[PDB]
Amino acid sequence: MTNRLVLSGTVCRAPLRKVSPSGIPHCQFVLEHRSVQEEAGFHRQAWCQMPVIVSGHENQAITHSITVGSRITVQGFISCKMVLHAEQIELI
Amino acid sequence: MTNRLVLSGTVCRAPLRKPHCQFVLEHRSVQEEAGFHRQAWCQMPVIVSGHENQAITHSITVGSRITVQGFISCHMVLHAEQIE
Repeated sequence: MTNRLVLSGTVCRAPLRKVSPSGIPHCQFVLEHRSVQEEAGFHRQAWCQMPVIVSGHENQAITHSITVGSRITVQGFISCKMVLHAEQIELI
Repeated sequence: MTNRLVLSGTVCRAPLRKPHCQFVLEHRSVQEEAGFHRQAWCQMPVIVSGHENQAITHSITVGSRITVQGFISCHMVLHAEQIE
């Protein structure tokens, strides 16, 4: 059932944008995550460069406010090379 | 900042107790996207460290259906905090 990733980070690659023949807009960028996480009582650095895709009309708008350096939080499902398919985007 | 993955799947690689247990989780689901249903698939390496989750771990065998929660890190692996 469950497949949900919430990941904050800094955009390290600006949105590449395109539209399919059928008229579906797609936007792809990369989210660089860095943080300290707790695991079994010890602090450890977590790092990931996560490709993000925003598909469909409904979330394209906010995307135009995202550039390299933008701090955001993306919520969505992962699909595998791994990509995070954005369902929600929060501008930090 | 936020780093939280909740993933359900089937164990495709039997847990090897290395102090941490490591295995691979195969996920397959149908997800909704841009008006359409799109299948999603991943084979996620999972690491469970913490004696709290070591009883459940050693029951798990390939084919077991579990739900895991934790943070992701790229060496990509899921460092599991909880596992049902």
